[PDB]
Amino acid sequence: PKVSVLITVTGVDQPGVTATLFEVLSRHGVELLNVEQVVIRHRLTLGVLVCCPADVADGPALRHDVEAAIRKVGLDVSIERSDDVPIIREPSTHTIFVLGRPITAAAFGAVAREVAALGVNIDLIRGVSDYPVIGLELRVSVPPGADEALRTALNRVSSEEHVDVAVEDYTLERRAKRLIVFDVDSTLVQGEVIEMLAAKAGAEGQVAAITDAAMRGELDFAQSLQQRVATLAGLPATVIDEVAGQLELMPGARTTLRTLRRLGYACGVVSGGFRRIIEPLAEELMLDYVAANELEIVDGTLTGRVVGPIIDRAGKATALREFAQRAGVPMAQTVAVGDGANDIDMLAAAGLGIAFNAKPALREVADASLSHPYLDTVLFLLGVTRGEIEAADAID
Amino acid sequence: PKVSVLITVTGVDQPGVTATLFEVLSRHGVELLNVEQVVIRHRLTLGVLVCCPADVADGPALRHDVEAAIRKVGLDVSIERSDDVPIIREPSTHTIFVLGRPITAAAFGAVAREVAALGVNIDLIRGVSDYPVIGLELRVSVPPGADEALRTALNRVSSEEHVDVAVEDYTLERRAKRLIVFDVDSTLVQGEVIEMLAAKAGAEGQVAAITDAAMRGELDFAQSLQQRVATLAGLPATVIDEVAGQLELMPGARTTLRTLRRLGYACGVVSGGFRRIIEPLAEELMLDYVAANELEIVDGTLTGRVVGPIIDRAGKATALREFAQRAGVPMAQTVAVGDGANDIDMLAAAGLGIAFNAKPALREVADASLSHPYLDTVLFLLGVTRGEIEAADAID
Ligand SMILES: c1ccc(-c2cnc[nH]2)cc1
Ligand SMILES: c1ccc(-c2cnc[nH]2)cc1
Ligand SMILES: c1ccc(-c2cnc[nH]2)cc1
Ligand SMILES: c1ccc(-c2cnc[nH]2)cc1
Ligand SMILES: [Cl-]
Ligand SMILES: [Cl-]
Ligand SMILES: [Mg+2]
Ligand SMILES: [Mg+2]
Repeated sequence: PKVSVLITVTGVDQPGVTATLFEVLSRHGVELLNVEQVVIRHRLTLGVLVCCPADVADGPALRHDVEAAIRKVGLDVSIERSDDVPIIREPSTHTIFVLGRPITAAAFGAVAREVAALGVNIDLIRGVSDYPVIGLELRVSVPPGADEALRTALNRVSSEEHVDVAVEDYTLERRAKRLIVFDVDSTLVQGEVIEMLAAKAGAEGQVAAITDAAMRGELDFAQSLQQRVATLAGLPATVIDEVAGQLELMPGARTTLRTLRRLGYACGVVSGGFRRIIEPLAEELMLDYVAANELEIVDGTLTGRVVGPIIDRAGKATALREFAQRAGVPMAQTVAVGDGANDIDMLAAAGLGIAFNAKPALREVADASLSHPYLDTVLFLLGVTRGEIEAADAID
Repeated sequence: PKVSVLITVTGVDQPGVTATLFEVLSRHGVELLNVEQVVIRHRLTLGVLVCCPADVADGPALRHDVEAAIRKVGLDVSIERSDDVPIIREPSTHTIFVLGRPITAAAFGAVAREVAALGVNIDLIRGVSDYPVIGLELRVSVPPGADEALRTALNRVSSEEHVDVAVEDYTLERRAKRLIVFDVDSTLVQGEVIEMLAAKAGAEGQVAAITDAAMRGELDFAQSLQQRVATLAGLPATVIDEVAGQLELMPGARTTLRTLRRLGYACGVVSGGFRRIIEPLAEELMLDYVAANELEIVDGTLTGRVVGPIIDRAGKATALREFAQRAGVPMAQTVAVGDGANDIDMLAAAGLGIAFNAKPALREVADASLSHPYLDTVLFLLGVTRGEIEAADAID
């Protein structure tokens, strides 16, 4: 172990190259400092930093043994005294997810040039999904203080090209996420429950219009919920179970929750909706925490009011904190997914706030935006790949 | 998107290749199915599966545009209608850690040939540490039912070549480990506390001899603890604090625990030793769970007995289970690290049982064995790299 030598083997993948190389090196006094190898589309690259006696490195036996063995079977090898080279690359600082249906070449090219223009190095690119959407990951090394610019640059690329682009800190701490909360309406569940209750009153049109104004930040949430629930005054309480049994999970929601249990996440829901509807489901979904509002009932009939206190925008953040404290999870390790301005405060306080098919008020504040109608695209933003989900699911 | 074409770019890394390629492809009707890229020791490989109109794929414009752009600046590119190729590789089944000081070429070559002989494909090799030991990772794809043979083959390589070799399941579930327990004596802490107590009685020689016989499985643990603690009959109870203040953490133990808190592990200790000594420390180390034995004291003096019930070999497993149930962690997601036959049952029940500088009885039963005097080599077996630990620590 006097001097360091770098051996690099490239060419068309073949059986036995890795084994052949280290057997040859063992006829010389070689100890390993670092080995990197990958095969991409049958192209092999094998990089080996070793140290050996200055005697062997300075003489032609090591080189002739390596070169003859590698060249004989079809590949190429270079050999060079390094001494100055890094031993082992540093970790990426950040990771970038690109989700599209499709992802065009132009979309990806724009990301790559956006990245380059900021002096960001691409350390790795891989696929993470081929269904329900194409998903691609770039691990990168961002110059210090450039990552605000990078998110800004990539959000434009995202809108201009019709791909989701999420930039996420790739450090040990920030990526040990352990706790996720979903908004219910238009996030975990298709549609808006309060609209399904109002349909029982022939008020769906009015309620839906107030809901869209509320979910765009156009109306104060508390006022908007009182106006909407009022249209329910007089309906019998039986209507709750009825709507409860009508609900449909967002597509990919079961996969999302099941996969997140495999990873040991605490899972909960924070809703402006109604505990009597969400609890039946949270229990069916084996959740750990429910926060919701409560409908007032008199003589088995809805009064058109809710029983305070009301979970408003600020209250959803407050439930997240409460959930994180009870679970023993620092807030930087929490995930919130929602769709409306109702969720702005909850996404800001979460470690990672995901806007799922969201109104512009939310998209503008989220750490990340998803634009396709599959809730399991959340799994890709949490470092999970399609193939891994299918492996786990197939093993049962 | 009628047909699938595979573009593969290889050569010496340069600025702009990724960006150049996708800009060229955007002048044709190209959508992305999969992108893999890495640079190893300045050798770039970029593999791109796309789909485009059968018109563009069948004509020479796409090829001449790609070939001219890539060749102009120094690299090579191939282009081929695929249609039959996989879109996105499957995940590895297992991962192999090779720790050595040093790792010789012969050691690594033996691993590579052992792997090959069982029909195991190496999907990736990377470095995970350059200090305190050289650490290398191979992600592999093991034929179903071959992994018992693989562990067997690699354990021989390990002893024959003086490297630790750990084979670990690389599935989503089994690698979301969330809970670790350490044995104390000769694991988290240097030396054997009961030997430090006996030194106060001039009994160290006898106690140490009984301890080594007990830690090799030669003696029943319960009998061996009674004989040893008896030599303490008559010492004043003050001797506990004294030894407490003398203790030295295993080297790298602070890094191990700190890094494991960053990842959100529940951390505890299970010891045959004495709660009055371990508690002062567990609290100093911010642990979540302590299990230990209790020294009997009369009139401020040790009687030479322990206050049952005694944590024996079976009792350490029982505390692990108890700890896992209280924390909400399935046993397949738990980690136990120990050194003596005292820990055999605890390592068997844990998801991953690590033998740290252990007696042969333990090594023979552990999922993994570490042979170097740094407890932070545990972090490498849990998927953490040296560079990541240093990044996190530098960020404070
Ligand atoms: C050094 C500089 C740039 C790159 C690179 C980034 N994207 C493709 N190659 C890789 C290493
Ligand atoms: C804002 C908009 C809709 C809702 C809701 C719909 N169903 C239950 N709550 C709650 C707040
Ligand atoms: C297919 C077959 C073998 C390999 C390989 C394993 N180790 C080095 N190359 C890679 C792909
Ligand atoms: C077996 C051997 C030693 C010990 C021990 C040493 N110090 C505290 N307990 C416990 C069991
Ligand atoms: Cl309710
Ligand atoms: Cl005690
Ligand atoms: Mg909603
Ligand atoms: Mg011990």
